[PDB]
Parts: sequence; C-alpha cells; structure tokens
Amino acid sequence: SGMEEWNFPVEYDENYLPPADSRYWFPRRETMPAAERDKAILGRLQQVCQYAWEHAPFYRRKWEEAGFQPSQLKSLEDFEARVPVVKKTDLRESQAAHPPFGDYVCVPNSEIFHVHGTSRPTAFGIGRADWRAIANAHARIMWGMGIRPGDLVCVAAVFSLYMGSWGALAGAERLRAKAFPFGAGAPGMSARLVQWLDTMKPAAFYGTPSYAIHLAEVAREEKLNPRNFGLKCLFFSGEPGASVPGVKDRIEEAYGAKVYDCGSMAEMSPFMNVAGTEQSNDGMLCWQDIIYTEVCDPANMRRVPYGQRGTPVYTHLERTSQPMIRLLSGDLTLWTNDENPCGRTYPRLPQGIFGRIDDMFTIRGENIYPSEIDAALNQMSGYGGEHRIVITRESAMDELLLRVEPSESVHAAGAAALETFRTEASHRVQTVLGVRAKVELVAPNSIARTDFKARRVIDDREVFRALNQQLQSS
Amino acid sequence: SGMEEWNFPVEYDENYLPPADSRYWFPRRETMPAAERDKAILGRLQQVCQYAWEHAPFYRRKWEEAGFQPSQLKSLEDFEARVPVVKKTDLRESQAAHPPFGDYVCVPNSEIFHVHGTSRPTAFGIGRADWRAIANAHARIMWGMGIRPGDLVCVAAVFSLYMGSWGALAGAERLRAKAFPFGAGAPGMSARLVQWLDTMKPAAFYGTPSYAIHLAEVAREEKLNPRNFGLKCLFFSGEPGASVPGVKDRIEEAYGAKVYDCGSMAEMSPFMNVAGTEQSNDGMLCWQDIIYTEVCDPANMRRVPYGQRGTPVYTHLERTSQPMIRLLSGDLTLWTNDENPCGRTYPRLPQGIFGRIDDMFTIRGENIYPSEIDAALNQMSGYGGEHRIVITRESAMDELLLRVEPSESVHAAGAAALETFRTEASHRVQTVLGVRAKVELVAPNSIARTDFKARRVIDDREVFRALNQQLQSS
Ligand SMILES: C[C@H](O)CC(=O)OP(=O)(O)OC[C@H]1O[C@@H](n2cnc3c(N)ncnc32)[C@H](O)[C@@H]1O
Ligand SMILES: C[C@H](O)CC(=O)OP(=O)(O)OC[C@H]1O[C@@H](n2cnc3c(N)ncnc32)[C@H](O)[C@@H]1O
Repeated sequence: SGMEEWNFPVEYDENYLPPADSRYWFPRRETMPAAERDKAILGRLQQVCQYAWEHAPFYRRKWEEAGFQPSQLKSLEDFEARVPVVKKTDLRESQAAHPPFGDYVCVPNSEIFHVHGTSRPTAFGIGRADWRAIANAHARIMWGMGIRPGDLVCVAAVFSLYMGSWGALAGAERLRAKAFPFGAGAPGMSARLVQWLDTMKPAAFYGTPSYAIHLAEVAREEKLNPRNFGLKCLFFSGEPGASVPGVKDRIEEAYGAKVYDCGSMAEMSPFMNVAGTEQSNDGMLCWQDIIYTEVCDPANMRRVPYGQRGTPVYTHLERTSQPMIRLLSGDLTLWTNDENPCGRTYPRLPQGIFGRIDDMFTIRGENIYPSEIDAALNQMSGYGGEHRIVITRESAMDELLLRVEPSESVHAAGAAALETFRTEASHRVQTVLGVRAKVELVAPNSIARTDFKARRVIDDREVFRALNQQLQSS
Repeated sequence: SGMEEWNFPVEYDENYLPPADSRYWFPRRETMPAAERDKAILGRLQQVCQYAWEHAPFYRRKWEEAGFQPSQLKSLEDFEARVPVVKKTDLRESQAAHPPFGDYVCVPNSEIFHVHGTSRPTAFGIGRADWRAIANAHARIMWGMGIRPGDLVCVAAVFSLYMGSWGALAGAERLRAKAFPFGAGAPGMSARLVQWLDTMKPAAFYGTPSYAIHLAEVAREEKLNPRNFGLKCLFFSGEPGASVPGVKDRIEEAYGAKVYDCGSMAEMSPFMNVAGTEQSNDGMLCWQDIIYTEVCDPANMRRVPYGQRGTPVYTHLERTSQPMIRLLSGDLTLWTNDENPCGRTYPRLPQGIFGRIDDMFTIRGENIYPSEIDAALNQMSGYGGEHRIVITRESAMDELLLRVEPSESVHAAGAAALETFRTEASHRVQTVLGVRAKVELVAPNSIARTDFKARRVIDDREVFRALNQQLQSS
C-alpha cells in the first residue's frame, strides 16, 4: 500500500513534520486511489475485530449473539451486513455491569492515561497509546485546514469531561502550534477572551459554532472589533452550524476568516475523522484510514448509495482502548464520492451533519430538523441572533411556534418595523419548511447565549399550550 | 554529586519510574547532605545566570543597572546581595515593551508549546522542554505525597489561563496515574463532580482548599457522604488553607483522607517546588534542586535565619523559557532547617504560607492577615463555613468588622443560640488577634462559596462605614 506508518497497534513518529510546501500531512494515505485504501481498511478491520474478540467480552458476547466471528469479515459488504451496530445504550449497560469503563475497555487498567466522559453518563478510559494516536490524527487534519507549526491556536471549549477541547489541544500540541487552551464555561471568561484575542492575535480558533457567534457580540459589547483578532480560521465541532448556510457566512463575515467543520462523536475520538480541508472547505471529508465511516439506512444498517441521506456508523482503525466497532451515531447526513478540490480521495459530507434523528419533530406530516429553522432565520438581515422552537411530542402539532429575537436596529426602528420583521420571519420559515409558523418576538439579547451547544428546542406540553393560547389571544 | 539527571538544560527519561518500595522519586537529590546540594545549586545558578545573560535582554538590562555580571556569582551570599529581585510589575513592563512574552522569554518563538497567563495580565509562553521539566518535577513531588502509577487523580481546578490545574495534570500524566481532569468553573459542575467521585472513587484530589470545603457541602446537599469517595489524599495550591489549623482538620475529617500543601506561584511553574510529603505532612518542604527558594527580609532581599519570618524569593534551576531569577513573591512565611520525618534534607515552611504581604490590614496598631481570622473561626464548632472581613485602607480602623455565618444547627436552635454564637465568635477573635471584633451574623449558606480562591476581604470605605453605623444602631 505504501501507507505512511500503517500499523496496528499504531505508533507514530512524534518528530515527523511534513515539508512546509506540502498540502497533505500524509500524501499517500490522503490522496491514494480509494479502492486501494478500501483494501487496506478491510485488512485493518480484520485486525481490529480479532483484537476486540481477544480483549473485549462485550464484543465477544454481542457478536456471538448476532452470529458473527471475525473470520467471516471477508469484504466491506460482510462488515455492514454481519457486524451488529453498537448503540450508546449498550455502552451504558456494559459500564453498569463492568464498572467503570465497561467490558469493551480492552487495555489493562494500568494502561489508562485520561478519564473523561459524557454529561446515565459514560466514562471514557483512554490509554496512553490512544491519546498519542488521537494527537497525531488531529495534527494531521489540522494541517489539512492550513494550520501550521508556530501558529497560535486558541482552544475555547470547556476542559472537563468533554472530549472536544482535549482533542483540539492534543492536535495543536502535536502540530507544534503554540497551544492556547483558554477554555470556556466560567462567567467572566468571554469578556476576558476577547481582550486576549485582540492582544495575542491567533491564527486559529476552536470551539462550537454557537460560541463563535456569542463571542462576536461580547467583542462588540466590549468595544473591540472581532475582524482585528488576526484569525485565518475557526474550526468547530459539537453541533451543526459550520456547514449551515447563514450561520457559516455570519461567522466568516464577523471574523474575516475561514470556517471549518469537523466532529463525529466523543466515543469516536479522534473525532476530527470527519473534517473539511482548506480547499474542500464546505462540509467534511471522511478520513477513512483514521476511522471507517459508513452512511447507513437506519432500517437495515447497510450503506446507502452516494448522493443519498443516512446515518453515520463509525469504526476505530487506530485504537486499543474502548475501541468502537460500528457505533451507531443516530445522526443524519448525506454523503457523495465526487472529486474534492484539495485532491484527497475521501467520501464527503457536503452539508456536514444535519442533526440527531431524535431531535427531529413533525408538524402536519412534515419532518423538521432544528438546524433547518436556524439556517432560514440566519439568512435574514433583521434576525437578532437567537430564537427558541417551542414543541410538544405528546400530541400532534398543527403549527410551528417560534420565539424570535429581532436585531437592536430593527427594534430602534419602532413598532411597525418590529411587526414587519415578525411577519417576514413567519413567511420565510413557511416558504422553507412548508408549514404554518407562529412567531412571537422577544426583546433583543433576552435569549441566553452559550459557550457550548445551543439547545433551542423547548419540548414542554404546558409551555407549548401556554404559548399557542397567548399567540391566539394577541 | 551523583544527582539523578542533573543537567542544564534538563532532559528527563520519560520512561523512568522509581521502584514500588521507594519513598523517594530521586533518592540522591532528595536525601543528600544539604551542603552538598547547595554546592551544585550554586553551580546551576551560575549556568542559569549565564543562560539568561545570553538570551534575555530583560536580565542583561536589569543586572547591568544593579551592577551585576554572572561571573560575580561566587557564592549563595553573592546571589542574595548582588542579584536584584524581579517584581511582577517588571514582568508586565517587559511584556508591554516586548509583546507578547517579554524580553525574558529566552527561547525562540518556535519553541513555545503552551500559552497561559494571569487574570494588566501577564502571558506565559512555556516551551516544550519546560513543560516536560514541569511534568517530571510534579510527578516526583506527587510520588512524595504517596500518589502512585495507576491511581485515579481528580484535577478539579479550572483549565484555562490558570497554571495550577495544568501543572497537577502534567504531573499525574508523567506519574502514569489515571489523570481525571474534571476541572472547575461552570455552574452545575460541583453537583456532577460529587456523583463522579462517588462512582470513580479516586485515590487523589487536586484543587483549592476552598473548593474542597464547598464540594463537601455540595456532596451533603446531594445526599452523598464525602468520606465514601475512596480518597487517600487531597493536595492543594492557590491560597492558604492546607497549613491552616481548623481548615486542614475540617477537610481531613470531611473526606477521611490526608491533606497536602503545595504551591509557590504560576510564574514559578513547577509551582509544587514548595510541597509537603506523606511523612512531613505539615507545611511544605522547599525542593531546592528544582527551584531555589530564599526566605528574605523585604527590607534588603537577604536570607533571614532559620526560625524567622520573611518573603519567599524564587529562582528556576530547570527552565529555558521565561526563567525567573530571584522573583519576589510578596508573600509571608517562616522557614526552619530541622530534620524532616520523611528524611528529605530540605528547608521547610512548617506553617506553609500565611498570605500576601499586601493583603494584610492594620487595626489599632496590630498587623492582621486574613488567614488568622479564617483559622480562628474554623476552630469553632458553631461556625457555618463562611465569613467576610469588611475593612477600609483609606482611614485608620479602631475595630474589626466581621460578617459571620452560623451553622444550620446553631440557627435551628433559636435566637438565643444564634446570639450566643455571635458573642463567642467576637470573643475568640479578640483573644486571638488582641483587637475589638464586631460580628454581624448572616443567614446560613448566604455567603457565596467558590471553586477557586476565597476573596473574603471587602476593602470598600462606603461598605465599612455602612456596616459600622448599622452595627452601632443594632
Ligand atoms: C467531541 C466532539 O466535539 C464531538 C461531540 O460533540 O461529541 P458528543 O458526544 O459531545 O456529541 C456528539 C453529537 O454532537 C453532534 N455533532 C458533533 N459535531 C457535529 C458537527 N460537526 N456537525 C453536526 N453535529 C455535530 C452530533 O449529533 C453528534 O452525534
Ligand atoms: C499556580 C499555583 O496554583 C499557585 C498560584 O495560585 O499561582 P498564582 O499566581 O495564581 O497565585 C500565587 C499566589 O497565591 C498564593 N498561594 C499559592 N499557593 C499557596 C499556598 N499553598 N499557600 C498560601 N498561599 C498560596 C500566594 O500568595 C502566591 O503568591
């Protein structure tokens, strides 16, 4: 194959740095013919499954139950059809019966390097070798975004249980960038951060797309201009936004920089296994030789053809601790296999990830993702930057209830101008989704902003009824 | 000398682990005759000063101004008398004139690994080699606290600009412990942490002494018992507490574990250069071959005899990036040179560090440190766990104004019992300090707790006058 440092268990040269003129960290692995890579992926898949059968009674029990033995993995078609998907509920049960890390940990207790998790929570017990595998994978993909040694990288996501921040930091460290782990979560942090970004002038920023928006309002409230932060790029994970039309454009305009989309799941660190590149800057590429991504039909867990929508199912190819083999994301995406501007021979998620299938709600037989509402509103000049979707999953909904913020300039323009925006927001959303949308305007900057993931859906039956009844009276 | 890995610039074997039966990480460096170590320290001091003269125009300019050349460093007595102390104000000025890291950075820009700082803030630009020097120094000292490979270490301090959390994490990583960087700072964290500590059962905890107290109230509010967290120890830095009589005893009782004191300054990472050991568990030892600590008379910056109080002045012996040479802490301590129970041949701070000299206030010609008030109150069964000291530095104070919380059981006992506590708190404080103390009781759990450093002094002239006038009327 000629694939750079292709071995299981993986063991990367910590001193390797690509030549300054190279677009790719690993030219072979990244640009080789896709059919050549798929051969080696299957080869690795066999190694991983044999490794899990040997060290994980979770996989040994699960596979035996579905009638699977690693010797039956003889093609990628055998993998999708014979190998049962892992659910997050299966991990929880394994952790409850085999505490703290479950019967899929594989490595001895003495190998565990870092303890992280979800916020029943699942604990991540990551071995020393996996932490190195994650740092190398992430430095590689960050290089793909045009981030370089010596660049100041601001990691502005909470450093706690959450894998996002640690993963971007490990990549920055391995990339030989100046890692700036400012973090997030504490009151007073954002006001101080904007001063640090104005002083330090970083080449790159990491966090959630929501935080980047909130930080520009803080920069402006703090009489600082966020275009003067010297940013060449901002790269995000954690939620949709970075591949959302009006959201991506708002962030790139506010900072005068490029926006990159990345991120699968925390269970799937190196989570940057799905990430956009400097040239293929829309959506994300599936870095197949790091983690094998399958976009599947949720009805049978088999790959959907390219150009079709489905759910990402992921498999670690370079992890010995808590390896995930065919973990069901529960997310919705579309994947294609056409030529990429960067020249990387990987499948792509051209519109990134739409959201979690469970987050979707139905109004008059029409399926709606919260990200579709966020996209339509952000493409409006009069929109204030925040909204809430008020629903009920207990009874059928005839209309969409929205609490939308107008801009301070729309507010300053008077009652008639506010009313003109409320009606135009309602119409736009109706034209986009094909559903009746009731809009209630709230005061500018009244809706809570976040430095983490935006939770815009209020699924309470009493809140829904109170709002509908109030909107019927007005 | 036979000192393990004694070299400048330092370059530690990342695979070294002491034998399981050893009390010391480095038997020679830690237990050698003090006069033998002081010879090699002076030798290193010469190397460091030559290194700074060559790479830092900040030190070249400062030393030339004080009439000092590194060739004049011919004894430890030459060091204290000839070498001018560095002030935090000098670092700020150097950073403003030579942004971002100042003219004392020494290493090239390309060597900077991590960016941290203070919260005018000073930026820390720490090189890759220094980060390794810090991780090794900290693993060594944590081993001294009886912390071992495979032990689950909860790092519960904010992961941001602040060096404390990163320093404990780097030590845990190098110690081959299971590093658990939960962090601090965000609302909802403490309630979730107590659940993680009950589930995970860590051998060690890191944070501020204030946070450990707050976390026990959260554990109890959450109907969990903090003695059931499996803790063998809690080790703290950031503020006094861990060497404060009633505070140390309250924490050890609440958790059923040992408490260790550590920590100099963030500018002085590896900040654990002052730290207690499993056997010398009261106060802190000065790990002289890591950082050279001098307890000086603030009037002349010369060492005070053992058994006398003074200000810690620190010098890095194993740092190439932003090396600190005779940095004035502005803190107050007492140092002695008697035999230590662990058998380490180091000077000791038997009562740790009392506080920042600037934090001290005067009432009727009597000098008081906020930690003396904290100590007296914490040694009272009826004390609720929080208080505020209300002062004025604008006019002379005749009496001490205190806002003290009683316990919920003292409150439930009625008005007479609350009044009996208010008078007894006043008397105790008067007997301790020798000053009139006016006590106002506040509602139990009304005073804000913290996961960081406790700021108990309110130095406002209007607040002081309002309180005195209110206390004169009652
Ligand atoms: C540790 C990383 O930050 C990823 C992460 O947030 O892990 P979590 O377990 O906390 O959450 C994963 C879920 O967030 C979403 N999710 C994560 N990244 C997404 C993206 N780029 N686009 C659309 N949705 C995305 C997506 O629904 C994914 O399944
Ligand atoms: C990065 C480390 O946590 C140390 C730290 O907090 O660095 P900072 O620069 O943020 O603050 C240093 C000051 O906190 C105090 N300070 C720090 N540790 C102390 C202790 N153990 N006992 C008494 N006072 C102590 C002491 O006054 C010291 O000068």
